[PDB]
Amino acid sequence: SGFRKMAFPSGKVEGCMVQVTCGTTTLNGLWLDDVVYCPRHVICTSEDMLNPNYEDLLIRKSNHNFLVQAGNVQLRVIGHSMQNCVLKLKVDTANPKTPKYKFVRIQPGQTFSVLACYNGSPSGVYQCAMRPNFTIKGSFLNGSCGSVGFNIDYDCVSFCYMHHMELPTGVHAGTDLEGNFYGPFVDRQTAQAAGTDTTITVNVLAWLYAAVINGDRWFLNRFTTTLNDFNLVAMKYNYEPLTQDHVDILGPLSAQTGIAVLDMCASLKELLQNGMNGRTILGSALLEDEFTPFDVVRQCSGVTF
Amino acid sequence: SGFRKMAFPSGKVEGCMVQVTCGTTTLNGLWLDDVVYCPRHVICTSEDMLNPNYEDLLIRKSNHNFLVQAGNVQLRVIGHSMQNCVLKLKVDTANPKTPKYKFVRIQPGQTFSVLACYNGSPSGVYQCAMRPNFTIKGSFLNGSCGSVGFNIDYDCVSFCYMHHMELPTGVHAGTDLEGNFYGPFVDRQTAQAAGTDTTITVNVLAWLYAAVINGDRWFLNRFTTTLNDFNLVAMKYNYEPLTQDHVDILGPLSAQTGIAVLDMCASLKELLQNGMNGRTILGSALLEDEFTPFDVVRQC
Ligand SMILES: CC(C)Oc1ccc(N(C(=O)c2c[nH]cn2)[C@@H](C(=O)NCCc2cccc(F)c2)c2cccnc2)cc1
Ligand SMILES: [Cl-]
Ligand SMILES: [Cl-]
Repeated sequence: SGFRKMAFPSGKVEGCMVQVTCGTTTLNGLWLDDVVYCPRHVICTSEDMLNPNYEDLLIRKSNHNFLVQAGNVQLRVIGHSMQNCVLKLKVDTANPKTPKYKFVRIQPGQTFSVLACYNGSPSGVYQCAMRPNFTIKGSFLNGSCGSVGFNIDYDCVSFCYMHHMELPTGVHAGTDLEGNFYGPFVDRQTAQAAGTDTTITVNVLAWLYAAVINGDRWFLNRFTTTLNDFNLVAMKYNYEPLTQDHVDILGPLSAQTGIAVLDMCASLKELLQNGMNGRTILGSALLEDEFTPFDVVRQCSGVTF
Repeated sequence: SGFRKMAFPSGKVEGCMVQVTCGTTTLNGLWLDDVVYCPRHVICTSEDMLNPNYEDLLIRKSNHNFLVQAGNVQLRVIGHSMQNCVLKLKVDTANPKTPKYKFVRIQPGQTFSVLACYNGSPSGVYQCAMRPNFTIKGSFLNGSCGSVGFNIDYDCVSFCYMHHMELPTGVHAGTDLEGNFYGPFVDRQTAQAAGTDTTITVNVLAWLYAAVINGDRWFLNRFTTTLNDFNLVAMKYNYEPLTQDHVDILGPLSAQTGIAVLDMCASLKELLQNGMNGRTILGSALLEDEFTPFDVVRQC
């Protein structure tokens, strides 16, 4: 029993974190095979971050301008290229700790583990979700840039996020490992705002199933709803629309608990209109939306990596 | 900016997880140097469990009765001894991935990361606190026994918890790495109940300081309180007494934010009285108590 916000074991990713220094700027890099990936803004100065021409800033750099440190060992940079907003520093040594990996771009609602790093050194691991507004509500300080988001599927680390910046509201913006930003963000010091966020409905339902699996049934009721009437209620409370795909994904949890997906929607509908009434679900007074249906199954079945 | 429940990177602990099998029972072990530590209940039979005599059960075991597996490699057990409720299996190979480590016994309110494991294989990492009633509100399924709680301050892993069992209420009981159980619990299937749980007051105050450092001040008020009047109101909401030690520990956060501890104590009293009124503090509608003053400072 028990349900916690749980991250993947970060060991495979820790053995990839390196420190990248370019001038006075220090951030993190991800060393996979003979390449180090890091945010391209590492080459910006104070005047540059305001309106940077990265092609022009990069052309002025030599390989030796990039100090890459893996622990206490300086890695030799033998090449440098840019792919979208990520800088790829070709190094003389292939990382002997390179796990089986893939670069995957995730969709809003999907969760991943973040290995927060400072000066190429992992300091913490947390689980978070790609918000529908494409930001992550992370925990990052100065120097965390280059810290990565990942999942593990079997023996393979799927890298899905690289941290780049913090928006004025305290939320974070980043890219996939191919340098494409999630969301309508750009890598420059300019006025940028996160769009109004919405709740990840399929994830709330998955978390309600996790609460039932853990013995919390107070919120259940005899009622059901149509998928259409639920989306009409959900749109009112800034919830993401629930699709037939989401209903199908919740199938195994519905089968395990004996509560049809539309039966759990009527519970969620009642919780949105009436509230929790002083009660808690899994030790929370809010409807938690950062556990996917797969996260619930993984944690309630003990899949190992 | 931002404040999350944050676990330590589990890599140093992952390279220590091994599977320990004794008969039909399989659980996790912690391989440090040439020793594997695991719960001593691994030697219990189905007919035992209620009143096992571990000294008698262990004396009947040979080294080859303990199958220790590190990945796909069977480790050879060359010795076995018991220290309180932990079994120490001496092996013929020192773990090459042994980090700098220490065994530390923690006090209630202290937090740590748990690397949940099944069959010697890490499946997840989460943060949790040693509750005032000495249980942990973990996430553990069958075969999680032997999974450890740890902190990693400055490259050294301080091991503070080894999972032993789940109490009837769904909470968990375990020991330090010297086998001494936290709380009035025993490694027998006898009737055992966790004492009524209480909120870790110093941790709630530390989290209120974290919210102020992150720009959230709505809950603050013009009032202060005496330490005594605070504790009189706190005990009524099942909050742990706040000691002068706790007030001193909150000193650096009080200095950083400019809010005296007893001033923050008055915001807490008001919060307890009024609730949040539809508002949230650091994305939570409850008063969070699994962040210590030390966690707040490290994360901020
Ligand atoms: C007390 C000792 C002699 O017996 C134990 C027997 C089983 C376990 N458990 C194991 O899964 C396990 C043991 N070996 C491999 N796996 C689970 C447990 O705790 N069950 C309940 C046992 C109990 C039954 C009545 C009363 C009590 F006080 C305890 C478990 C479940 C969830 C999370 N963690 C663990 C632990 C100790
Ligand atoms: Cl047995
Ligand atoms: Cl009230």
